[PDB]
Amino acid sequence: NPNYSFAGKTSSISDLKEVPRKNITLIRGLGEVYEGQVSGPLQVAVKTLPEVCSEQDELDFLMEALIISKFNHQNIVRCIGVSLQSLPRFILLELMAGGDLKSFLRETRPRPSSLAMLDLLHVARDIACGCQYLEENHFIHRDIAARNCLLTCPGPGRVAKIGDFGMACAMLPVKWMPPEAFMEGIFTSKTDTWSFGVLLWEIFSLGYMPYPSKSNQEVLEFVTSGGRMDPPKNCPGPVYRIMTQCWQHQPEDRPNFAIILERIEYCTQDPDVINTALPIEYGPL
Ligand SMILES: Cc1cc(-c2cc(NC(=O)c3ccc(CN4CCN(C)CC4)cc3)[nH]n2)ccc1NC(=O)Nc1cc(C(C)C)on1
Repeated sequence: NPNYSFAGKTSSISDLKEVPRKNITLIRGLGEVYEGQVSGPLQVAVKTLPEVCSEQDELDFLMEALIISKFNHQNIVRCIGVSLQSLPRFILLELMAGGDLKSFLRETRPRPSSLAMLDLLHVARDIACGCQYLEENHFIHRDIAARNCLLTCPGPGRVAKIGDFGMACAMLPVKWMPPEAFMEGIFTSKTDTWSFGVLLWEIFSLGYMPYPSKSNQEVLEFVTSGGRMDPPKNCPGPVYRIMTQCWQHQPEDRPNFAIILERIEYCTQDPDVINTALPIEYGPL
């Protein structure tokens, strides 16, 4: 893994707060990830390591906790502690009651105001802010997507944060990847930029699958030939232009996350943008 060597040399297991297993109670499944409680109270999410695992999974498990623990930013999910001295091993994580962003967008689509344009911009700003922090600390996420963004709560005042559920040829998330990534296996900060562009499309489409009527191979050929997605329905021009900038063919021509963040912020300052109405579905279609 491209992150393990640096994290291992610059972060210690002693930095991880071991919580006695007796003080951890699992409450309910969430998706393995459980809602748990630490007392004897703190509300947490709990990732488990299956007892039947390799010594590589043992490493992967430890490294997840070490890598998360190296970060300190409001738009990046926290590692609360661990319980590695008991089986099955636990990682204690910031509980995000809002759930994943993709599910949130789909379930909160305006149906005959659940969401407004400014709400989408704030989510995009939140994630862009976290990505800038990651970039500034030379961390390449490699799987920026709505499925890996979490929300603190559903109502107003919600905060979006970057995480990684770790789900990542047939397995490559091609629809979120720039050409140099799915052709050459090159990953940089500018490949995260491309992915963020796709995430923006997910947000303002209100949770649609990217390249809606296309398979992965069709997207592969589409993108390599210069093809790009159309704007989501009712998407403001200034927002779409951020997307198309993120999708410049050469990484040198893509903006960094400082610039992306500035441009998102400019959009929130534009009444014509934030007063734009999101589309409404109508059941019978
Ligand atoms: C693995 C995992 C899960 C959570 C989590 C899930 C929930 N919550 C849920 O999963 C959930 C919550 C509520 C609901 C219910 N819904 C919400 C309310 N609705 C009304 C109904 C649906 C469903 C699922 N909280 N915390 C947090 C962190 C991690 N691990 C990582 O992020 N690892 C990283 C990170 C990085 C970065 C690159 C540094 O690198 N590796």
